[PDB]
This record gives sequence, C-alpha cells and structure tokens, in this order.
Amino acid sequence: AVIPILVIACDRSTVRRCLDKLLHYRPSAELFPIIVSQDCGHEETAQVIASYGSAVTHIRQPDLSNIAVQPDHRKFQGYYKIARHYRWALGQIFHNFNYPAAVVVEDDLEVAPDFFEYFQATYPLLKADPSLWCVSAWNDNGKEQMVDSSKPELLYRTDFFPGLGWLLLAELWAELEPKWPKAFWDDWMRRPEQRKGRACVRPEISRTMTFGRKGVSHGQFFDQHLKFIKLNQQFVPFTQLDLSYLQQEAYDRDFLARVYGAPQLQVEKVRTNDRKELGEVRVQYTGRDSFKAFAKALGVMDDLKSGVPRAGYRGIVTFLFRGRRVHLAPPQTWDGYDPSWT
Ligand SMILES: O=c1ccn([C@@H]2O[C@H](COP(=O)(O)OP(=O)(O)O[C@H]3O[C@H](CO)[C@@H](O)[C@H](O)[C@H]3O)[C@@H](O)[C@H]2O)c(=O)[nH]1
Ligand SMILES: [Mn+2]
Repeated sequence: AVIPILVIACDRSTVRRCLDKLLHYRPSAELFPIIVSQDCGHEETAQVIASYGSAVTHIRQPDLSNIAVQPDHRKFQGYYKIARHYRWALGQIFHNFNYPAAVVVEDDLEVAPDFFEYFQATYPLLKADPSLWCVSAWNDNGKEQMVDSSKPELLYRTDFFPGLGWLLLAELWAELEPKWPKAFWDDWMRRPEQRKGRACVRPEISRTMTFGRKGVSHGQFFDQHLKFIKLNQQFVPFTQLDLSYLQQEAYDRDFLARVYGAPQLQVEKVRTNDRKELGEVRVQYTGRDSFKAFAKALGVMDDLKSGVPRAGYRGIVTFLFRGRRVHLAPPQTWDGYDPSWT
C-alpha cells in the first residue's frame, strides 16, 4: 500500500529541516509520496517548499479568511486555523488523492533514521487490529534519562493519543471528518466520544523530535517538556521483527501480567534508587492526588486529558528511572478512565 507523508506547513521556512530529513531517509518515493499542504500563504515558506521540485507535491489550503471564534476563544484564533487546515489537508489525502492511509507530520518535526521502517512495519498491525486507531512516533515521556537506549526496538500500546508523527487509516478519517471540531483537534480526539477506548502504538524511543520553539502556542510547554524528547538515532529494522506482541489479545494478557507481577516499591525508594536489585517495579497510585504527586516525584508528565495520563495504558505509565523500569500504575481493580481527574 502507498502511505503518503502529509507535511502540514504554514509560515516557518524551517520546514526545510523537516523535508530534508524526510527526503534523506525515505526508502522509496513510490511507497512514500510526500505531500506538503501549506496554509497561511507565507511566500518565503512557499518558495522553500517549491524549491524541492518533484521531490514533493505542494498543495495550498484555499481559504485564508479569518475565522469567527466563540466568545471564550478570542486569544485562540490560531487553533481554529490549525483545525481548518487539518480538515482540508486530510480531506485532500483521502478524498482527492484517495490514499488508504497517511502519516501526518507537522513542519517542525525532525524524523528518526527508521521513521519509514517503523510505519512500514506497523501499518499491517493497525490494518488488522480494530482496537488500535493509530501508530505514533512520539513517546510523551521520552526524555533521554527516561528511556532504555539498549531497547530502541521496544514498542507499547497507549490510550493517550500522542500525535506528533502519526499514522491513521482512511477508515478513521471517514469516522472523524463528519464531526471534526472548530478548534483544539488533538484534545478533541483524546475525548472518549472520539477515542472509543482505542489505543495507539508508541515507541520506547521517539521517532520524531520537535524543534519548533516559536509556534501558534506560547512556549512554556515546548520549553519545559517537548524540547527534551530524544530522537532515536539507532536504526531498528522493524519490518524484520515479530510485532505480534502488540495485538490486543497478547498485550493485555502479557504486558499486564508483567506489570502486576512486578514488585511494588515505595516512590521514595525508587526516587533515591534504593533496592537496586529490583530492576523492574510498580509504583501504585490510588487517586488523582497520589498520581500527580508520584508522577512529579519521578519526573513523568503529570497532566491528564479526559482522565488519561501521558503515555498511559489502562492507567499505567511505563518509563525508565535511573536505569530502572518503573510502572506507575493504579490498583489491578482499574476499570476505566475518569474524566474528572483533571
Ligand atoms: O494558521 C496556522 C498555524 C499553524 N498551522 C500548522 O499547525 C501545526 C502546529 O502549529 P504550531 O505552531 O507548531 O503549534 P503547536 O503549539 O505545536 O500546536 C499544538 O496543538 C496543535 C492543535 O491545536 C497540534 O496540531 C500540534 O501538533 C500541537 O503541537 C504546524 O504543522 C503548522 O504549520 C496551520 O496549519 N495554520
Ligand atoms: Mn509545533
């Protein structure tokens, strides 16, 4: 199947860094056509994209008019424009170009050497397991000291939609387009009304990194969190690996058994690196206050979207802490997310 890479651009000429890496690693022009959809009408950015010639297909969002926002959103016009562009660009990919799937990449993302290999290998999983609705290149807790550099091949399922370099099927666009929101499209997909309990595949080591400090949003989130996610640099031949462990029936039995079979250790002991003979442990949280407390104590992202923690799966957040595998998890009686955990 032909899987286009849809690059979303606007007014940053640094889309050059994004395209340079994509084109450098692309293993096949036929299998991975690059379509750059540009919003905004920024001339310099338009010239940069055009300079790539036939290496890419340059399409332009047609409606550059200002958008009438709701009363609570005067400061958020940019988020409305992003949502409009996504609807148009994805519509072009699935309706005009009629591709079966697409990998969405924002102009300020740099891809890893094995970005294409990763999606080539996981497309079949997504196509075969309806409990999955995406494959993302992003590990929300992917800071260098929180990932195992000796396991660049390790993948997980996550209930938290990461975006930032993600694959979706035309089947999903058919589902989302009729109800596409006016703004904040990513947080909208994180709601249960959209997710419907489905997961995404995400890696131990992120296959994308962001360099867009200046953007639509102010920079605190990027400055304190996003900019620290480490880009994988060790090529993993995913298409040669057995990724059957990611199928829901295998994962929910094996990964959960692993998590709850692991010894529980007090957060303070993990933090101070006590009991090092325990290479893999579980730090149990029982409420919203213990979760945020323990998350912050261990350096994990502590915000929640519709009650789901970053990179969480059945409430479990998995990461590395001072060389130890840690599973920040709820009691095994867990049975659903609570959106009131804010
Ligand atoms: O008028 C605009 C402005 C931006 N963009 C594009 O939107 C994307 C995100 O813009 P950016 O300035 O980088 O903002 P972020 O703060 O990074 O936006 C966050 O929130 C967005 C949804 O509101 C998500 O799409 C992003 O992935 C998420 O990082 C990029 O591909 C831009 O080219 C447009 O299409 N039109
Ligand atoms: Mn950005």
